[PDB]
Amino acid sequence: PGLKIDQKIRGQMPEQGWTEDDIKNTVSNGATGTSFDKRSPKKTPPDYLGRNDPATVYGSPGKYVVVNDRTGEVTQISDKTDPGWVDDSRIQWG
Repeated sequence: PGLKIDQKIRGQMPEQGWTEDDIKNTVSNGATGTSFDKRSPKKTPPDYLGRNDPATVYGSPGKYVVVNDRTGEVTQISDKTDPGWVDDSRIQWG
């Protein structure tokens, strides 16, 4: 409900195999890990000030969603169509 999807992420969803319902269903499956949202200013829309927050990971390796604990913003959706996808280094699987 407090989930925020910016325009940058909205643009990547259809190309990386995600739908808004897909993101909600994945989050509903429960937290599977943790990490940090260290996005650069250029990647934090209508704000552009960058992020420095802890985050929760949903899904599984290569098929995940990262949500900023403070903002509720989605920091990253992995590319489900890329089998060689490397997980972001900040992700800690539980």
